[PDB]
Amino acid sequence: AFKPPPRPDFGTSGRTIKLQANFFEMDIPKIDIYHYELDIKPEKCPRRVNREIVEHMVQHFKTQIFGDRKPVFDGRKNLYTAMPLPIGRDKVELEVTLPRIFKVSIKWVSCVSLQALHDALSGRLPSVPFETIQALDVVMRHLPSMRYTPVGRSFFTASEGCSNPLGGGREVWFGFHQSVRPSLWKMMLNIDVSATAFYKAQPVIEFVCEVLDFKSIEEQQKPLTDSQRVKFTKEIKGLKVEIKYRVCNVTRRPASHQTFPLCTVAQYFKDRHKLVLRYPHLPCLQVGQEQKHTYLPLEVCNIVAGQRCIKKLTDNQTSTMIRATARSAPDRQEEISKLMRSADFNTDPYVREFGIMVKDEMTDVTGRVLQPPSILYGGRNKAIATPVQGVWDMRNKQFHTGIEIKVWAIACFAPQRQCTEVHLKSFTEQLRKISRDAGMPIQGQPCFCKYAQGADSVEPMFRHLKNTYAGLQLVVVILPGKTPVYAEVKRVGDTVLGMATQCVQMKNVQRTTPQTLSNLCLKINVKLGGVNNILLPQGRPPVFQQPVIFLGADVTHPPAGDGKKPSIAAVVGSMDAHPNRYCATVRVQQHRQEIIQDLAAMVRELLIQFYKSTRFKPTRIIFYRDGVSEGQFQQVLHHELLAIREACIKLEKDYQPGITFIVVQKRHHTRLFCTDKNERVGKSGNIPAGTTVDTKITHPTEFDFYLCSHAGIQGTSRPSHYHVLWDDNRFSSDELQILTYQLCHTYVRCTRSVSIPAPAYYAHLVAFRARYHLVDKEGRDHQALAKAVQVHQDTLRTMYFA
RNA sequence: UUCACAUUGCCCAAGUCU
RNA sequence: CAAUGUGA
Ligand SMILES: [Mg+2]
Ligand SMILES: [Mg+2]
Ligand SMILES: [Mg+2]
Repeated sequence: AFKPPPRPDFGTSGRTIKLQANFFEMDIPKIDIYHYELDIKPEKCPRRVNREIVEHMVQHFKTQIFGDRKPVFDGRKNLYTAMPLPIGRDKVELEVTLPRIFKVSIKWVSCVSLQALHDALSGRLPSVPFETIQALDVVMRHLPSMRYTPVGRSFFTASEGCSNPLGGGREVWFGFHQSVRPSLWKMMLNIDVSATAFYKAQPVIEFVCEVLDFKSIEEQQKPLTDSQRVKFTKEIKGLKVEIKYRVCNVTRRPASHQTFPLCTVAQYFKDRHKLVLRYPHLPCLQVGQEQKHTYLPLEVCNIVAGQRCIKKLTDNQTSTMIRATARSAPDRQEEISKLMRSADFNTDPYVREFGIMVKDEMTDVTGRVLQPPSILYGGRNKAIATPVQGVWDMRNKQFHTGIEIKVWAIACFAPQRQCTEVHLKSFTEQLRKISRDAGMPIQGQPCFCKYAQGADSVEPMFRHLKNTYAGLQLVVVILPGKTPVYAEVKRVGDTVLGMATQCVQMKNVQRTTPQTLSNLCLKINVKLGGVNNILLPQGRPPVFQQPVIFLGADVTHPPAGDGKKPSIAAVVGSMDAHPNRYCATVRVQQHRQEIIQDLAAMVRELLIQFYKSTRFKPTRIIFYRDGVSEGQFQQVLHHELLAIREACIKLEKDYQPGITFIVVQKRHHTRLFCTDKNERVGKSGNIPAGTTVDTKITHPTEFDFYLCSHAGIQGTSRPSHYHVLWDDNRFSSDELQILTYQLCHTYVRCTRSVSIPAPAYYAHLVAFRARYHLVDKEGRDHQALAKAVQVHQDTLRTMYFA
């Protein structure tokens, strides 16, 4: 299956709230615009170089062509004009000299009708013509692509009149995201602010000082320590410098000592260029070809402007970045608004050429604030908790189903001197108190409590515990902060022996709080098979009247700059009618592949376990799929919808449950703000939990909505977006929106509505745990990685990822 | 490794020419 | 999840 279903209706549930979105309405003319194909030889040039080439070409060849007209260009092969050029489908070949000569061919390809775009935005046309949207994108990006430094769909520039140094030769550049989007109303310009790290365009000498912590360079006047030379080398290698060259290495010898087949560097610069070095003690930059011999003294070189820093920031740099860029929701809103008035898109000569107007104020949108579900607890009292502003508490409440803990052990890997037996005893007493209150009685002292040190001690201790203590339910593992012992505990517990473990940092043992201990109990109960709470059964949407399984799926990709690590696919599935308990599946797969390769096998496993747990076969499968961008919807849907079907088909016998396939995107560039100040919640001033938007700024024909399910603590809340790619079950907007919100209240690790539904959230936890199982380990290769993430038989059916 | 929220890191995007 | 903040 392929085509996403149309929006069935609009939601009606919940009180209204006035909102503003960072979407700016566009007025687009109803005219044909003209699309030309460009070919530039040689063709290996950076996109920015191509834009320059075309810019000169446009100025140079005006009299024959382009005379009044201002073309826009995508930096590759696509040029657009507001009026036609004098051409046929007949190519015209031009020569361009750039202060290098280029051969450029211009060939007519098509007319883009903006009239058709209007119709498609309206009801009239069934589909949105991508190519037309792409053309508008090229118009809006034309000038900023050359005026600023493009990064993704954003643009960055050095800030005028201020500096935000990060140290280490790095600094903060502020910028904005920009994208053109169709909507139920008009075309929209989506604008958000952002910031990212760039290298300071400074003398290399200054760069050296920042990297090596020299106040000034004169200290010392010796050549560098190899370690100093190595550290500097790590930082500058790959960066571009100008006198433009990319640095490929730093010499071991100083410019004075360093020679090449042609004498010394220093002497060459004395002789040929009549320059004498201030600092001939320092090494040279080797630039250009690694196997060649071009060397530049540090003193003659500048880091060239506008190079983004790709490397991870240090902890101090990160701290500085956070402080420089953190903003409340109202402050974020004002910054976007100020940016829009300053950007003045309507005096952009290219936007102007195409007769486009952009509104300078945020679009007004009405939201609805859904009512939260009630949360049912257990014990005698069977207390009901009522969320308010996205939060509830467990005070005077007991777990729906609490586990009695009879046999448990403590392993303390923190040093006895810092985490004493008194600490452990007091922590134990306080934990037992909180746990009894929660209906998860820890009915005695641990059966075993020992200090250990180092990763080598984990496996023999755990094997001893498993072999010795019949009925052992839990090992509480105390850690001295960040340590490789954690990953070893999870390797052994989750994958080697299949034993429940709960780690706790030493600092939270030495000094306990009731809220931390309570939260800890949330995880312990779940890990041991308990049910913390359930949605009030009678408050659930009607989908629950028949057996239904809820799946959450995510792929997590390796960090920036990584070239060989696998991506990790995780799928979880509900295992009861509440829905509360989940089981997990996980796979390693191709580097940076978003499509879940082995999804059919994963879903089959989950369906089998669902039937084993409930003795029902689902009549419906609700699949929440995290993190797929719009440009991947069709490709992902095609493989993954078919994989779900395949799993069903292979199980049985005309078993064809209805599938609802929903993409959840937490990371996108849509922000919503309270119009009225009295609606702003808390210090951060965000929209309230439950705020739902399915009008105005959403898709013109398809079934999508924003739901900000969580209370915003800090900064500006990201309202999660939900796009229904497939729906056999024919949900109404209301039912699916309410279902989705209720699922955000079923996440076991906290008494709060979280920002995405529990199944999607668990899928993330599963993928992250697999990554932990793979630390320093990432056909024969694939099998090794696959073995590493496979949990023990006894762990298979548990919520070990909690 | 108590937990959520937020920033970055993740598919698409972006980027790579003496 | 890691780094860094804001909170419970
Ligand atoms: Mg993902
Ligand atoms: Mg790409
Ligand atoms: Mg953190």
